[PDB]
Amino acid sequence: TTYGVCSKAFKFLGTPADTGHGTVVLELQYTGTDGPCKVPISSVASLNDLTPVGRLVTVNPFVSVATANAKVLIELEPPFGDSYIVVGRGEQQINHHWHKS
Repeated sequence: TTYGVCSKAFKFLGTPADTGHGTVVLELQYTGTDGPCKVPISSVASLNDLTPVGRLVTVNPFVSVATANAKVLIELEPPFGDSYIVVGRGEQQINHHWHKS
């Protein structure tokens, strides 16, 4: 079964990979152990507005294990221009800027 959302922070591993299409692959490590849980990630315009503006290719992100420092790969399609890839929330939410040419 799958609980709710992952209550712990994730770390950015490597740099967001550009697929060539118009997406990016994220190499995420989870510091948590509460998983299975859902990854609170979304492609938003800016840090000030969490209103989703991009879309996931690997929809409904999952951290399927209950051991720490696991690892997840999640493909994402940001919006053209300047966007912020957000993972987590609160003093936990990590942040990464991206630019689509």
